[PDB]
Amino acid sequence: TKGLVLGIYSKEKEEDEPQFTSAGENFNKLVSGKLREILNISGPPLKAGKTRTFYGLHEDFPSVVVVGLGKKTAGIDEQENWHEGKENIRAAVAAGCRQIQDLEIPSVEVDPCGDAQAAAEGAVLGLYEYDDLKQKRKVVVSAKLHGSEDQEAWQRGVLFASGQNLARRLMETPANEMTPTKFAEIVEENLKSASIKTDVFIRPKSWIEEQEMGSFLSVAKGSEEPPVFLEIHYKGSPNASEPPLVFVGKGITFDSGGISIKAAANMDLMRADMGGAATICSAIVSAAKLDLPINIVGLAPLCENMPSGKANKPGDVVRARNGKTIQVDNTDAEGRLILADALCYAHTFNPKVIINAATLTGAMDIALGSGATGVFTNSSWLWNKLFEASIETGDRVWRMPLFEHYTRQVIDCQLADVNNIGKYRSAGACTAAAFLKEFVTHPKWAHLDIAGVMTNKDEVPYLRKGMAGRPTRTLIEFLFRFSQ
Amino acid sequence: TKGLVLGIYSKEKEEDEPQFTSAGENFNKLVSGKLREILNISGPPLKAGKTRTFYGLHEDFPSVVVVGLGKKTAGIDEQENWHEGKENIRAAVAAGCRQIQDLEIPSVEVDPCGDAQAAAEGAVLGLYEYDDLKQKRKVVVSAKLHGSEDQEAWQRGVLFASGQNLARRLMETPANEMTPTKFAEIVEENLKSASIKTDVFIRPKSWIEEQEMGSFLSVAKGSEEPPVFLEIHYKGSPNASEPPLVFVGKGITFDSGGISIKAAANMDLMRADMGGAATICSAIVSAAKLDLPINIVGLAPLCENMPSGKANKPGDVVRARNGKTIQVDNTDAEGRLILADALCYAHTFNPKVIINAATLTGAMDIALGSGATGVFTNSSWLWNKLFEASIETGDRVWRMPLFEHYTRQVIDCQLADVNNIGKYRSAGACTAAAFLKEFVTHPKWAHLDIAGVMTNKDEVPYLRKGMAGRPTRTLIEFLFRFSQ
Ligand SMILES: [Zn+2]
Ligand SMILES: [Zn+2]
Ligand SMILES: [Zn+2]
Ligand SMILES: [Zn+2]
Ligand SMILES: [Zn+2]
Ligand SMILES: [Zn+2]
Repeated sequence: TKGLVLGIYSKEKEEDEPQFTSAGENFNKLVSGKLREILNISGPPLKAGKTRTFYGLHEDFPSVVVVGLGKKTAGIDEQENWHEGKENIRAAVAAGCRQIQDLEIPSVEVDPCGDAQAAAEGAVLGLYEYDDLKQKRKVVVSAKLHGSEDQEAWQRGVLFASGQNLARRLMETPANEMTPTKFAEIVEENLKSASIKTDVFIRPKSWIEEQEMGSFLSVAKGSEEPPVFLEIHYKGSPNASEPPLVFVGKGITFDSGGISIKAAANMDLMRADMGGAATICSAIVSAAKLDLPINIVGLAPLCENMPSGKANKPGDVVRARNGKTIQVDNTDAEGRLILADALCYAHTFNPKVIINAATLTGAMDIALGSGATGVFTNSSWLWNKLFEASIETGDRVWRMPLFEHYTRQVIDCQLADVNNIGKYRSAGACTAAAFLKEFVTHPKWAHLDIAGVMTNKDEVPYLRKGMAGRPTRTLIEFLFRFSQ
Repeated sequence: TKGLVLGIYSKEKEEDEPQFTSAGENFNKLVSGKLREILNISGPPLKAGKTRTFYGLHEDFPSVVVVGLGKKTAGIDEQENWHEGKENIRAAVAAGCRQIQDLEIPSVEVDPCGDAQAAAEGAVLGLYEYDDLKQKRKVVVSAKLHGSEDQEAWQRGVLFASGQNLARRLMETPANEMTPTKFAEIVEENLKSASIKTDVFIRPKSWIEEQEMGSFLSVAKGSEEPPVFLEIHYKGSPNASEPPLVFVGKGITFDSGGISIKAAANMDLMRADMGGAATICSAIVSAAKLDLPINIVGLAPLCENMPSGKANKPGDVVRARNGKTIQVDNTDAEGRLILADALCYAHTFNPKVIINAATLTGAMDIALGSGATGVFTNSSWLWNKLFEASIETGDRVWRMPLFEHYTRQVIDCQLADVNNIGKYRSAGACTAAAFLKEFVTHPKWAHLDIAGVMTNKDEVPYLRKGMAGRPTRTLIEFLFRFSQ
């Protein structure tokens, strides 16, 4: 019927016993001390992220899962660059919800754990699973707030987590279903449901040609799947003329590498090479849901990178919208090609800031793995804003260098103005970033290389194995704070 | 006979002609305007780092090389994290000196260029070449300050550059000559020449065994070359009891990878796998030369990593000095093994700070290349001190993360307390750093992964192709400022 998730903290030195949250304390009282009694009988105390289940304590809650929240006053961890208490809550609540789901319980009430937004994030991110294409599926669990005192915060958590889950769905869906057109249609419907103060333009190939986006076009042509340039507007500012914030995302729905073909092992994960587009578009959907008082534009060039008799050939020179020529030495360095055109187009909006996201390089994965998203930016103010937002969400960012040292290695080009792969194999994420900078003149630009945080195995406790949708929540938080 | 290097700046908008430095202006006057006249006749102005040679202008200087210094007031570049003017001077002066050397001139006087230390660094780092083992050698050039007004600063530059050149020599020398014993003897003689307030102990294998350094010993045994543990003391503090600063360096004189053998291509560069030891030992020699008022201890475990019938075998478990067990899954991840024992020993000195350097991972090279040394530290105060020092020297540092996220991947171990390679291939530099942290309890520790800055092709203009000796000057600067 109905399950209940309650939290308990680690015992502090002067306490005689570990303390329940307010809800746990109230429930124990409701059952005349039976919860504390049974917890004591069960043995060792619950530590952070651990769970234990007690049956039959109340007729309304046949299964009660108690979860360890760790130290009650855990705040910002100076060494980890995140709010520890929030992370403990997300992990603990996710673990509790997965136990409720294993017991095949369709609905669960969740203890706010002193921070309803974090509790909601743990439950909603934790229960998520992409199973539309399977016969065998786990029970669908409906999680709601236990109590009625922390509603806005709980709902805020549901909203943030839902945005990330939308990104996860888009990334996880196989490329034959999640084509450029399909991705555009799903984003279009989600944005329109979020707010009527939106406009969506799924720009066709003819428009792309009119816009002289030769770099983007060169990538798309190898495949039979039609390319599209998704342009979305959210008019949240009270002043329609207020300069917008522009987000740009790499939308390669499937990357085979092209003529510079990839190895077979785990190439299926490349269905998520559109993660950059997924995260920035989902962030905008969420911003619209929150009705943030700001104008935002989202740009996402979308296409496949396939080998064929029409595909990009190593050595080919293409002309970007801005007139710059690019020597395509490696057709698998295609994300930067489509981004060159989208970044150029972004300047036409005279934006306040330009932020792009892309599952750009394997080098980024070798550099930081799934620990944090690499951020390249010409603005310390912007770096700081993204960094502060990440401490709150727990979806960490780490700064990477934008030095001429790297630029020199990409403009040293045999046939053109810029080469699409560096002179050497070193610092691949840095030279890719340098390539992108040659198409940016804006003073507040940030490039997020999310290749290393594309998937999750078990690193983030509250995300099941699969595409991660990171760092969608950090982007939403940045926008929220920016709007305030 | 004697050559002369003079600088000229880029012309500023309201100037009628580009301005010479004070020395260039004085020389032009000495030759009745002949320098300006000929420079004008030669054509286009000289830009940063470019040079032009004029003959017969003065009987004392048959060859005068004018070098472009760029913008006179170039200060700290916010985007590049270095003092630009100093970098322009080092590059320009090095280029000028190389031209003088090509003309086979044995002595040259160098314009201080508004910053004698930077000019001296450009000349001394710029002319350096390891050619002891060649029949054919370029002319030995003796560079001295032009004038007598900037002596202390010029000499400071010579000292800093000489320290780096010592590191370069140690790194460049072939491993059959630069053995553990030889490296120790060369460092010993250099430290003793620098100051009488020093003690050097080239600890033998019996001492290593007595110290129960099983991890270090396991690496050394595969080779026939005797291992040594170099321990150096510089007693510069007025108070002999003042806690020392401790530097630790990885001294693998040659790394074949061991049983987990390396590929053949460019394996010769592994003669520089002792770069960590070279840089920290050279920094200490320089600190002693400067007679900094501080106590410093240098620790450098030295040995070869070779395959044989006695070598480390994948899966073997070894016991570190601190009692922790380590599963040696990959024998090529040997630097962290010898460092575990040296870092443990470092705590016995009750130091103020512990800084280690190591050409540790190929991942670091993939991460940042030769743009900057990766720094992992549990102290933002220490990060800041190293960062500020690097702005001054131009030998840049960049912070990398020390997160439990990475620790989890190395303590998840089948047979022991810690595994010498991570669970996954991602973030190799980060998991290596996490491994090292398991052997550190000190509150002010920094690990410098210098694998990416081991060599120079043409990235640093003032360093000829070969082993770089980076970031020796940043370490010297840190110590200088610390002492003040
Ligand atoms: Zn997909
Ligand atoms: Zn690709
Ligand atoms: Zn791609
Ligand atoms: Zn050597
Ligand atoms: Zn090795
Ligand atoms: Zn090594």
